[PDB]
Amino acid sequence: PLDEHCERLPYDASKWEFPRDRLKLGKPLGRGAFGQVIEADAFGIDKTATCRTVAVKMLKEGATHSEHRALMSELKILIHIGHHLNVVNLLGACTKPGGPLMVIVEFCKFGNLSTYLRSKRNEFVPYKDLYKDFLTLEHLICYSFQVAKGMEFLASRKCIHRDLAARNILLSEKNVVKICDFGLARDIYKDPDYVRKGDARLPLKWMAPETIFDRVYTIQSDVWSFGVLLWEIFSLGASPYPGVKIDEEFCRRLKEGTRMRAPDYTTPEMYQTMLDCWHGEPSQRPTFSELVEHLGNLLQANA
Ligand SMILES: Cc1cc(C(=O)Nc2cccc(Oc3ccc4nc(NC(=O)C5CC5)cn4n3)c2)n(C)n1
Repeated sequence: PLDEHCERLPYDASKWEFPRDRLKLGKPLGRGAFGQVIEADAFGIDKTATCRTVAVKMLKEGATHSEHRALMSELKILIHIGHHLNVVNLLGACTKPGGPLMVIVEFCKFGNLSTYLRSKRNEFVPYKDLYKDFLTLEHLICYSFQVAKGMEFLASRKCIHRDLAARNILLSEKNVVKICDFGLARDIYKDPDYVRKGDARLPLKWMAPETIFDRVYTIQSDVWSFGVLLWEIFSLGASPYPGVKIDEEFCRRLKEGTRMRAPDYTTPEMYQTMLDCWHGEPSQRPTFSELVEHLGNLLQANA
C-alpha cells in the first residue's frame, strides 16, 4: 500500500486551496485530544457562488507539529484517493501560513451509522405511511453494499482503512453512506471502542487476529473489520462481542475460531457473509470485489 508513504504525494494548491475567508466555521461535530471536526459553511467550494455545508478537520489545543504533519498527510492521501459516492470526499483545504491546516470534506447530515442505527430500533421493519421513515432490511443490505463499494474503491487506490467500523461510516441524505476516518477528531483514550494494548489504544473488537497478534494490516484485515461492521449494521448499532471482556483470553479464543453469534436483524445469508469475513486465514476471506458482487445479489434478492 502507498498510504504509508504519503509524504511524497502532491498537494496541488492551485486546485485545492480554499480561502479561509470563504469558510464560516460552526459547531464541532467531534473532538479528540489533538483534532476536531467542525461543521462549516463554505462559499463556492464546489459550485460557483453556492453556500455548502461542509465538515472541516483541523487540530486543536494539545496538538503539536507532529499532528500537523499527520493532517497534511491525510490531505495528500485524500487527494490521491479521489472521489467516490461511498467515501467522504475532499472538497478543499486551507494550508496557507497564518491559520490552521483545514481539511474540508463533504458533510454527512445524519452522522455516524452506529449511533444512527441505534436510534432506529423503534423504527425498523424487515419489510414494508406509518412506516415512512422506517429502516428495513433493504436499507441495511444497501448500506452494507455501499460500504463494500467504497472499500473496493479504496482498495483500487492501493489504500487500506485500518479502522473500519460503523462509527467510521457516515449517513448522508438519500440513504447514501460514506466511509470516513475520524482519526484525531476522536478521543481514543476516552472512547471505549479503543482498548489499551501496550502503549496504544486500539479498536480490538474490529481487528483481525493477524492484526492483533502480528501487527499485520492489509486489505484482508479490513475485510475482517467489514464483517464486524456487518454485525454492527444487522444488530442496529449494537456494540460487538456483547458480554465479553476484551482481554488476552478474548484474543486467544478469537484466534482459536470463536465468533459472534448472529445479530437480531440478520438474514442467514448475511450472517454467513460475516463468518466468511471472519475466516482465520486472510487469503480465504472474500475480497471487497467479491463482497460487492455478493451483497449486490443479496440486495436484489431482498427486492
Ligand atoms: C485517510 C482518510 C481520512 C478520511 C476522512 O474521512 N477524513 C475526514 C476529513 C474531514 C472530516 C472528517 O470527518 C467527518 C466528515 C463528514 C462528516 N459529516 C459529519 N456529520 C455529522 O457529524 C452529523 C451531525 C451528525 C461528521 N463528519 N465528520 C473526516 N478518509 C476517508 N480517508
